[PDB]
Amino acid sequence: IDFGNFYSLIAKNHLSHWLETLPAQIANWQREQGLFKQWSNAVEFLPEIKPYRLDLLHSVTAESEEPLSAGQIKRIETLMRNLMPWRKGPFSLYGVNIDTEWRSDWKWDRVLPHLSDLTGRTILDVGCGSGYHMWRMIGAGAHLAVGIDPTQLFLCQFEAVRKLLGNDQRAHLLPLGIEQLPALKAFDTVFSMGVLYHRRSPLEHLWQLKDQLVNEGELVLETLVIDGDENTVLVPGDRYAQMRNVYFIPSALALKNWLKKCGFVDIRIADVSVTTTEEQRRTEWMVTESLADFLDPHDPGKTVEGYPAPKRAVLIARKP
Repeated sequence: IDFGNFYSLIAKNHLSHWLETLPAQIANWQREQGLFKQWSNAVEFLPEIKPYRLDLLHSVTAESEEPLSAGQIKRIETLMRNLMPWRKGPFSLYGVNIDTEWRSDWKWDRVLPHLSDLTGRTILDVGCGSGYHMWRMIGAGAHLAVGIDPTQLFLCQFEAVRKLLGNDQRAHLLPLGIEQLPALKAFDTVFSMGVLYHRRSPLEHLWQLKDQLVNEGELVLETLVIDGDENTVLVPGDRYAQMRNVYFIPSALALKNWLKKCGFVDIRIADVSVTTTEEQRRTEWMVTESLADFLDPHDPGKTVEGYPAPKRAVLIARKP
């Protein structure tokens, strides 16, 4: 797409120095990135609608004054469905209700009471997927939410939702991997949910997260864990819950220790929860394999491979 809106936005704020690296990286990505033509076309064929009623606080919902025609709704439906799989959500957009694989609204509600007041903050969502959580952040009072995700489809999905939200400029998605960033040190709060178990180097992931935070900034870390003490860390084989390159699944206490090791303070384990099939499952918007498929049919306490079932922790830390 044209990131000139975003470059122009940070040129006049505390992220201006990101222009020293960002535009060159996007320029490289725009070259390298067949299915994208089909996904990006789906976004362009979508209508430009300005929400008459918008709710970013209790969900991500958009309404028109008078309902849309059954034909324009069908257009949105079949266009949005071209961007499957839809994993993080849900979105309610002019009656089109995108029920995503994840009930990310649950995880948001559970995480929120533990967060520092988002009001006025500038935030980085690492591996943001669809960008669902960023819209919630705007609703909770965040000034600016930036997500990064190198998956091409998530960019189209977020821009799709953006243009259905009236080209809202308060959230953005940049097709970068967290590796590619310098030490920006400019975000009040960094979220890293669903990313750590995918990193070859877990400590360097945590340092790289710290490098994006202002002093006394907040880190919200969410990832897969197992049960155990400080010394308990699983590294799975070829597949874990059918995922191909999973590296480190520590216990939450292990993770707590890791955050301390990397220079974080006031580290709180804010929640540990088994992932259930009510939170993650197949929908009309995500139809391929999901959690129930990943579990041992005769023991939901285990994956299909033998490992303990998906369990997710939420840690919160402060950068001194």
